[PDB]
Amino acid sequence: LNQALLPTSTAGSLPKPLWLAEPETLWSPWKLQGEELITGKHDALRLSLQDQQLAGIDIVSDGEQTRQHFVTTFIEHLNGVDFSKRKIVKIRDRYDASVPTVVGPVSRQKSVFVEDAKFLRKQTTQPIKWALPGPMTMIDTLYDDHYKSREKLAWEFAKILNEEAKELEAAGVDIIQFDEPAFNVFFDEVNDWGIACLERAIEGLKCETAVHICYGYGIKANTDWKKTLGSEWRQYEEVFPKLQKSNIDIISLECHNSHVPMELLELIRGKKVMVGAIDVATDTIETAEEVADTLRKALKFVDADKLYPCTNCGMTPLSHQVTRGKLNALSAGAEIVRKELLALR
Ligand code: MET
Ligand SMILES: [Zn+2]
Repeated sequence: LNQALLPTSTAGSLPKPLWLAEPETLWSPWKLQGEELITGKHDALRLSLQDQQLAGIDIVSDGEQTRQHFVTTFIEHLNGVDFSKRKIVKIRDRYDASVPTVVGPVSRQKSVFVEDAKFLRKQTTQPIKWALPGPMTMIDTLYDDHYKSREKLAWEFAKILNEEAKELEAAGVDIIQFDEPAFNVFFDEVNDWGIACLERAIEGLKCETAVHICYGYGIKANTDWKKTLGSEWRQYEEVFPKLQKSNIDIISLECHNSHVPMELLELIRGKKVMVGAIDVATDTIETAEEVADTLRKALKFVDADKLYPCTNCGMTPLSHQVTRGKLNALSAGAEIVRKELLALR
């Protein structure tokens, strides 16, 4: 039996084993190749699942253990993409990254994560949440040397995502999450076509869908950026009204230690809300009570049966020890509030 009230989850990614990849980095090269890597990825999935279960996470992910990066791995499996043709581009309208190049017409040929999801589905009866990159974030994490159009390419990616997502649903995934950190930047594009591309990505799915929009991984570039954002981070106000009208079921957001006004959650009243109650941009471990405090504040704007305690973003850049402490705090804080709501203490 699954957790009916305040079920916990994370944004998706968790640290990989030392023998599989370099610690505490983004885009780590794989330390195994060939059949050893095939086995290692699945063993890492099993170990990550166990870590999530031990920490009391109710809705589990792959720990993103089988991918190098939450955006570029998916892109690299597509036709029309040159994996080893790298360019430095400014991503998120702000900072530089080494990204793959679109060299021709894009298409999905073989499935990407479906065999992984079938494998994970056999390991547990708990709900499974699998993240894919959203169409906008995809076009913002590559160099387009063919379409020469963010919108045209994003449309093609929406179609491809829909194919992958539908097959992940067939594999038994319960929640398909689309990672759209780009939505906290490109407001005009979100309004003109980003929502439409997200709708195309989710068309015909019967499982629950989520969109994740945050202020990024725990890296210096982002913590520096946060220091410039002022007293109120109101980026969500630009996109929440349209997300409210969309067919997305769950909105995953950053909240803990942020300056996002909590009353912005009223704009999505009726949606399920994955409320980030863990700051993945500090190594300081939250107390259970600090997590509980964020969840209590969120209950002013979200019905208890729609509140999904979560992390502000993924944890692949953190150490295993920090991650363990944070996930334990998340589950412990959720339980504090769950017990209050049920008059158990
Ligand atoms: C910068 S958005 C990253 C989201 C991704 N699903 C993760 O958990 O890492
Ligand atoms: Zn994020």
